[PDB]
Amino acid sequence: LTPDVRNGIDFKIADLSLADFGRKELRIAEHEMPGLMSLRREYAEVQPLKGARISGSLHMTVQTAVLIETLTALGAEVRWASCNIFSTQDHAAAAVVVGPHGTPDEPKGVPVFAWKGETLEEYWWAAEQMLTWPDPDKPANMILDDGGDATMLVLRGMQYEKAGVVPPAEEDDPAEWKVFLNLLRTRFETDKDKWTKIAESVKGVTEETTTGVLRLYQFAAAGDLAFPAINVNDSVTKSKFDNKYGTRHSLIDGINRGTDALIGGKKVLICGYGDVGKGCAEAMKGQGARVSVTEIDPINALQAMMEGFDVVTVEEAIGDADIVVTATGNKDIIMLEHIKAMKDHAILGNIGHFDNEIDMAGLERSGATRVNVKPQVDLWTFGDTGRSIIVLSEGRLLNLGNATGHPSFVMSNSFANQTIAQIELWTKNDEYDNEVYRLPKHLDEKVARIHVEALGGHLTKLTKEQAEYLGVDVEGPYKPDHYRY
Amino acid sequence: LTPDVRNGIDFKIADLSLADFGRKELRIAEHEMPGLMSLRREYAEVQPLKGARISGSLHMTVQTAVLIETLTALGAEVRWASCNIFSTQDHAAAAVVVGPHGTPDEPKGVPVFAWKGETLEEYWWAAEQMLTWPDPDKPANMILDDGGDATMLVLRGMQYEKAGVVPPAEEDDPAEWKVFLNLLRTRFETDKDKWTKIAESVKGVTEETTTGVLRLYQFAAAGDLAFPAINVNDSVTKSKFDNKYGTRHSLIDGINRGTDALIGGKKVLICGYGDVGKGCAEAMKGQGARVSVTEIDPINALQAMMEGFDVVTVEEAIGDADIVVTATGNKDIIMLEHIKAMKDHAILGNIGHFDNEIDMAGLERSGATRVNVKPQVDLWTFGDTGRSIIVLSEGRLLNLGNATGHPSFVMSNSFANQTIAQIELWTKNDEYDNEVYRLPKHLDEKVARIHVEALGGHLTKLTKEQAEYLGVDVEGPYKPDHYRY
Amino acid sequence: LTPDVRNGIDFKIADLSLADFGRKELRIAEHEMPGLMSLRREYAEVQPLKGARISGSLHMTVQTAVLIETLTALGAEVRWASCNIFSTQDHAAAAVVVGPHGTPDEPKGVPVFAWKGETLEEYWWAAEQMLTWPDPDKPANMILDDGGDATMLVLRGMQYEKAGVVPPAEEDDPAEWKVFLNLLRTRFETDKDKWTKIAESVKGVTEETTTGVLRLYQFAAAGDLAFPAINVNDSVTKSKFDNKYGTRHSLIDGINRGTDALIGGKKVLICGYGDVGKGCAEAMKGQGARVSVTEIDPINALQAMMEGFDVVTVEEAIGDADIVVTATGNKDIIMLEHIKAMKDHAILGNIGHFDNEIDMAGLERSGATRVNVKPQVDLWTFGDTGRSIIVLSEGRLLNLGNATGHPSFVMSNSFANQTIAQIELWTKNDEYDNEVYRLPKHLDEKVARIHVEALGGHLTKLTKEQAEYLGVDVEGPYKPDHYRY
Amino acid sequence: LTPDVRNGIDFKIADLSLADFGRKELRIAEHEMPGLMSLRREYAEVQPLKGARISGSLHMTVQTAVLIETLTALGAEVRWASCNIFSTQDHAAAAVVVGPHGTPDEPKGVPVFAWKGETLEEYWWAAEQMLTWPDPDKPANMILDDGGDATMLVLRGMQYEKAGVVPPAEEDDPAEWKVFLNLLRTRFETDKDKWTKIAESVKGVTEETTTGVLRLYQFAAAGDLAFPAINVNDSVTKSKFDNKYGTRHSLIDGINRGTDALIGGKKVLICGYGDVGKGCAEAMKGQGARVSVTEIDPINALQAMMEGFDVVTVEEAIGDADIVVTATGNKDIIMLEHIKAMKDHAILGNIGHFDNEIDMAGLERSGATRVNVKPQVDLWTFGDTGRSIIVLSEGRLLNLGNATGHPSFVMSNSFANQTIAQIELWTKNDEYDNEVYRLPKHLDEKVARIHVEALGGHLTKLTKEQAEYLGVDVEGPYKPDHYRY
Ligand SMILES: NC(=O)c1ccc[n+]([C@@H]2O[C@H](COP(=O)([O-])OP(=O)(O)OC[C@H]3O[C@@H](n4cnc5c(N)ncnc54)[C@H](O)[C@@H]3O)[C@@H](O)[C@H]2O)c1
Ligand SMILES: NC(=O)c1ccc[n+]([C@@H]2O[C@H](COP(=O)([O-])OP(=O)(O)OC[C@H]3O[C@@H](n4cnc5c(N)ncnc54)[C@H](O)[C@@H]3O)[C@@H](O)[C@H]2O)c1
Ligand SMILES: Nc1ncnc2c1ncn2[C@@H]1CC(CO)C(=O)[C@H]1O
Repeated sequence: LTPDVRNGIDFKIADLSLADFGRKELRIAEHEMPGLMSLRREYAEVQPLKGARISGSLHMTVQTAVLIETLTALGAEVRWASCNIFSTQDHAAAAVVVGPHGTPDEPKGVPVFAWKGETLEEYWWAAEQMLTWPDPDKPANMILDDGGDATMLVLRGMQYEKAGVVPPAEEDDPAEWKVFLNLLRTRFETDKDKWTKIAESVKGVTEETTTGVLRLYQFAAAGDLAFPAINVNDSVTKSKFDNKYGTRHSLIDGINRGTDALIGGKKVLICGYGDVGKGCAEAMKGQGARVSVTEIDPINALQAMMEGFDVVTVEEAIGDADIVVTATGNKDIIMLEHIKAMKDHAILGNIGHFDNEIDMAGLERSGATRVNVKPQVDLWTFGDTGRSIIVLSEGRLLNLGNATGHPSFVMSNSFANQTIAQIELWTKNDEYDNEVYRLPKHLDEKVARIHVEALGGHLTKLTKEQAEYLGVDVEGPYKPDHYRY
Repeated sequence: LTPDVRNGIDFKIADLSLADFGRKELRIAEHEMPGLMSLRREYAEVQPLKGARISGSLHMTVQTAVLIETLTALGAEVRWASCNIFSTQDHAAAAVVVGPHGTPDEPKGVPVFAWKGETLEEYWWAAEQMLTWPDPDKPANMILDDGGDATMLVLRGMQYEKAGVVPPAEEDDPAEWKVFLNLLRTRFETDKDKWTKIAESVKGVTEETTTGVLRLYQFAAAGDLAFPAINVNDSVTKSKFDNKYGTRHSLIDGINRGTDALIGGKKVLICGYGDVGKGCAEAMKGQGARVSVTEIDPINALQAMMEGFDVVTVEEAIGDADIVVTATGNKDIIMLEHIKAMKDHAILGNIGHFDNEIDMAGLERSGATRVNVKPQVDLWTFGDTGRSIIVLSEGRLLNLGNATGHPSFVMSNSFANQTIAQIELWTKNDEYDNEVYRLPKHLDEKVARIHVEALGGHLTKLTKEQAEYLGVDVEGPYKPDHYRY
Repeated sequence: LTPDVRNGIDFKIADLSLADFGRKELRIAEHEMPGLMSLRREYAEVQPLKGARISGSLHMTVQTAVLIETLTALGAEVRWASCNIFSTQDHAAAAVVVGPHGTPDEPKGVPVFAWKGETLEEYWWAAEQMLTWPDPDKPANMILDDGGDATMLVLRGMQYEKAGVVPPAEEDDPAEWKVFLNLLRTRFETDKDKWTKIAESVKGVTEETTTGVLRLYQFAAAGDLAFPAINVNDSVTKSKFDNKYGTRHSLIDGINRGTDALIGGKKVLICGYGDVGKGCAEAMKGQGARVSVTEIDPINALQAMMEGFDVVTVEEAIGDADIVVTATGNKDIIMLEHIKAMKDHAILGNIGHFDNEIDMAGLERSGATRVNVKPQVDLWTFGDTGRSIIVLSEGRLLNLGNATGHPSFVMSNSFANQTIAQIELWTKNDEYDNEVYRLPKHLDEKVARIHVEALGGHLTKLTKEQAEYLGVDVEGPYKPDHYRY
Repeated sequence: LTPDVRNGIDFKIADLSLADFGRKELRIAEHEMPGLMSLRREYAEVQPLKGARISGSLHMTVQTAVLIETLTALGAEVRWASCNIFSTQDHAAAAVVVGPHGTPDEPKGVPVFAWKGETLEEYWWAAEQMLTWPDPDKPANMILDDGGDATMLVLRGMQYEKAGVVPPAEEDDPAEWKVFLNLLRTRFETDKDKWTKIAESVKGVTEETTTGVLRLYQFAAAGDLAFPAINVNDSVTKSKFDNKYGTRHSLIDGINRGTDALIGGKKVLICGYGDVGKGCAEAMKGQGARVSVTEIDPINALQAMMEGFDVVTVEEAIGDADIVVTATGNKDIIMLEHIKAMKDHAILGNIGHFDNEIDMAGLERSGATRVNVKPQVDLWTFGDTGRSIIVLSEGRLLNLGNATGHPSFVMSNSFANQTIAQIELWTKNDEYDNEVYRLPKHLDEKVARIHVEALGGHLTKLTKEQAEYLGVDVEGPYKPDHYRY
């Protein structure tokens, strides 16, 4: 595995000749991303990210391409990889390397190391490529992360360097961990302070998703967070719109392309009822499914029941479920005994960040036989019961695996928030300690306002007396800090 | 007006002979309020509220009666009044005075000053009764408030005593403000220190609703909050359940009893899309309404659009609305000009805490003529256009004015939070400063767990491995502090 | 029991002084009933109902009152009674007897024999009063019927007159059949051809509901239909709108006023998924209920599954239902064995035409004890289990018994169909045989058009080319005769 | 163009090597089509279609593949073509040619003339191939039709042979009409009575869709219906399930794959509110869209209003619509003038049987310019306004053109009906005249029962007393002939 180089740009992608297709969809997406397009306009003169060297680890989609090109319009240099082995849209990756005025023979874009259907070894090689800038005097100085893999590589890397050794993996370790440690160990043989130096160069990280935010909280509580982080997941305009309405769009899209199964009339088990599980349940309910929900949290469980759903355990419900979706951000939700309990020709997938919600290692070592139907759709048969289960995307987040993830208008919210966070952390870096921050409410309301306007909504303007009555400025922010929407 | 006294209990209510009917509905309600019944059992031996003398200002309904009888079961003495002129359920008021083992001839319950259809003057006389305990050496030492009227009475009262004069009112003050000052001004002529003594005796206030919580944040900003306060509105199990799913139930109930108007096929305008407006929109949508929404907050506005509703102004939409509902907690939403814009036989109501959302003073002074249809339903005719508007509850919150407010199972959440807050504030008073607090998450989780259990929900339990992965205890709390559900 | 007579009108109602309150709601209802009002204008000069002496058996509500004064506006003379012992709105009965221009002292309306809370004896008495015109040479010449009770009295009465004997009642016959036969037997002692002469005078019947229609098909198949009948239920604008959307409104209204039980979060069982069951399920779903459905018809069952509802038997679901509603038009749906299986404080009600959907007779003889809570709400308790059930309206149709039935706007559809059917049979009587007929499609479209317009719907007009391509006239009808909508 | 031949099969498909993939999807579909599988078993020994030579014109999808191998399993020979240029799934075509036991090199399936993306020339050539059986001598004896193109070819073809002349194309009128006449006139040169003889030979036709049924009523009314026809569309289990629920599934799938446009928050315009329009509205609403509906029929319009949708004309709503879908079965819905009024990047599509709902010919002549994005997705730009429109599938039914059409479980209803009608007409042919017939109710109930059971629905069985009460047999049918569900 060696990078391709064309016109001084290193990259590794499926097919550069897809760029023309990619560029057409990027141009359509620009129309549906008023959040990103409005920031390009506002900040074009300013060039706020001049001097930034952004290493981004985030699903390489059409929507992420509009994000990358917003960061470049604003002055940044970037290097990119996908944060999932199946989530890259190859036409979009091609268009990013080529750029808006380039061609396949004369590319003018940025380094991308991403393609749909990477191996675990390829996935971590690409991550390192993305994190490794060409000039050893000029390493990465910002991270843009989705799920924390980039942050993990730099932070665990420095840890092993400081300790003089990369540990062995245990044989019972998850495959991906073994792959990951192998990369660190191999690099340690030839370069002894790689990750330490990169960690000292990173000015901040912006983290897009619930799972990665959890991991940041875990680093920070260990005293191991080496630079400022902005939790972009928990922008109101992100968590409450992307995780919820995005999923409401793209869950059924993933299931449609993977299976073409009728959803109406089917028993559907959704595991977890946070923002993700809420959109799942709503999408399924809208299509005529009979939905039940699982939960550990009594508050989220009570919401599920008030929304018309039984709240049940996997053990009691799994045998009746026509479709099973894991939405928890936890591990060990659907174990091999659960999968063996499923009815014949039931569908199983995961829409949480990591594949470990489903016991895929157990199913693979089970003695069940695998028949591939098409990309990211496998029929698994158990010889002892004779029952076959359809598994989507090998357990990896199925909306991006089997379809195209959330729609542009939704990602416009999430990516306007990331762009704002990148701009804040870069230009105002000396206002942040080595802690996890969220964006102020006035910026979340700014992102909302752009999208209401684009949809044709008419906001009401408070009169002077009304603002005084509420104790707010006419221009916001409108809600107290703990307000939950 | 003078109180009635029977068997040493002072009260003022419509009809003590309604006690038998009241008791029946209280007993039914006990079955639908596991949150309150669970607290009675748990704290029965402890008697945590022994010594408390709670002045309660809160809609005197069946649900409130079960709350009162929880506080007395747990050791408190109470005196009660309603926080709205139209919200009392007379049978429930009678049952509280009589108590579970009393009769109308031998009552064994608590002082209540409340009936449906109070005048403004009577409303404020009753609050004064409720706040004035019989032994001058043993004044109120706890307030339980809904909308802040009791708290306002004590704090403005003490303010004017400290100043040595009660302000005169301006001719352009609302009627209710004039009434309120008249009360304080009258009492100050014969008792110069009444409210100061009460204010010093009060060890804390618990506050049930958004409007009241705002007024608390406004007092604490002014240097003027004399005792700790718990913000019960913003327990997750209150705001996200009472304000939303409560209103989903009781908005259409109030409209039904008042008008029997078909909702399917009608255009409905909901002003505000916070928790209350969300419930409103959801109920109306479920009945086949064509719902549009008004908002000042682009985040809430963007949620409304994502839920299938146009976001519009009162100015553009008012002429087309079959039904108009204010849900803002703000004032001056529907002014005289808007009411005159409304189509013939359109319906107008408020479900926010105070009647000032609608310009009732302007309508009553306008020269429109009023025909009363039935209690809390009035038909107003404008002579110049010839159009008639149906107004519900004279602008007072219509769910409680035209119907019975939220159902028992919902109030059980709110009132379990209220009871917990009373217990915490009473038994641990020294741990609190003169600030607004919210309950810790683990107590909101406790409340939710009781109700999930009661409905037949089955919670999943985290393994030690899962809990470690998530950074949580197996027993909660399960979410970070800023989690919005 | 003896009729009152006042100013030349015989009647028996609760209270004439309710006339003013009734008249206000009648005038409000007129605005919500453009189907009826349009007909009054269209047929004002024509007087198509001159000569007609109409005996109506139909729930004496505000809506029926506007139907009555439409019939009189078009020339008819009427006599009225209700078709249910709990469905009369006493204020509407008073306004009908009084008239738009009468007073309680000098009434100028029509004979009404109806009040809320009739006994079975009083009910059948009133139905005889309604079918018995004062001049014996001018008997009833038309029937307007709901449930088929008036038609049954006339046709059975004649049958027993011809047989020379009214047969004794069987011991295990329902209480009401015993009362119905008493009425006939007692009248037959003194008047040997009363019902023959009325049945010979009746030119036609119009039947407004599914149950009455079934009985008309039954009479006609025995060769006992003495006059032509119009099936008004099966007009598209009746069945698809009244039975379905009317019920979506009034089912939850009845349950609210009777119990104030939270619907969200609760398990609800609907028996039957015809138009009524469909309306029930949708209402319940819209409020956050977890709905299951029972059915004998696999077509209606498949629809319910496609609509997100488990299809289940009474036996499997009864134990866990919080609310149970029967909507089948059939008998013996919830038997005593089921009621004994129900959970503590579960709610039981019927919304089909007759109370025999529920085994009330079994419950009354079971040894369960009854506590009345308020009118049409009874708590029944089994000492053996200690569990209690709330029964609504003694198993009588709960929407009209616990609330006000369907809203004016919906009833406007049904009652325009009935007015048109009355006109058609009266004026074109010799065009009909003694069979059951449905109105022609263009008259259904006519009724629909009126209400689309009233709601602000904008119809598109076919071009000449389009209408030719579809094979229809620009003015309709637009659908083939078997079209199901 | 010339058919391929391998191993005694003539065919014309994209690629035989796609058989393996096709066969996997076919085996998955068999599990989702219990209506078809139940019929294979029921009639396996009987072989009811022995002797039938069926010419089927129907979208060549995985579902139709399972119907084809049902017909052959039952003793028929078949020849197949798709009824739309874009709706063929190429891998299903290959699996049908190859058969369940053949190889790409020695196929053991049946003749198929179909690929995704035919020209109008190719479509009509394929239609002729499908209708022309190899033995002179032994021509088609059964037609299975969808849209009525096959029937039109046979019946109009005969009409010109009786006249002795195929008329001139003309300068204008549709481009497709020209192709159709061209094909006929070319054949008339060499074979003077081809179509007369095929028509004489055809015993009956089964017609799958509303549009083709309308065209049958048009032929029959002319007196030109040459053989018996079964109207399959209007089986209750077809129209109320396929047209409504299948569309609810496949409309958003089409739009998703074509555009990935967010549906939530967008204004959507659905033209027509019959079964397809119903399903369209419901899908969009479930995804959070703001839906409006157009109609010519006041009954259907009144339904849409009661379902929460404004009823509007194209002219009033076109300017603000984000997405526009035609679902009428009529022509000239969205004319060029409308397309010019649409907003920038609005999406336009048709889901009715034919493309003429949308003025494609006017668009193509208007001077707007087309950029192809990917197959069945075109961006058209008007240089005068600078605004662009996305058009799906060149205005052909978008669900099959941009995705996969309705799911197998849905198609299992329609295709069980089709198979049954084919058995009825083939085995009981002498009992039918040259008229349009619908299947009896018991057969509809039969189909629904299979799917209810498949989904785990549990029907209740009437007692003998209940069935007596309703006037029905325990085994059904349960409803009167005119019942609308
Ligand atoms: N009747 C009841 O049973 C009941 C139940 C709960 C709460 N309440 C009361 O309801 C009110 C609202 O409560 P909430 O929890 O929804 O509060 P909230 O703050 O969540 O929602 C109010 C919304 O109104 C909007 N708003 C403010 N001024 C406006 C204006 N001029 N026009 C349009 N929108 C505007 C705000 O942007 C906000 O999102 C408060 O008065 C509260 O005490 C009543
Ligand atoms: N794409 C698919 O998978 C699919 C499935 C089933 C049916 N169809 C096709 O869809 C079309 C519609 O089918 P249907 O079963 O809903 O028919 P339908 O007759 O039940 O409904 C069509 C509706 O269009 C309305 N309409 C007609 N002309 C109109 C106009 N100018 N403006 C506004 N509204 C108008 C009619 O009043 C009618 O109610 C037919 O072509 C049918 O063959 C397609
Ligand atoms: N039945 C009911 N009993 C008592 N309180 C009720 C009821 N229904 C709603 N509420 C209150 C009213 C309010 C604003 O004043 C709230 O916040 C609530 O929770």
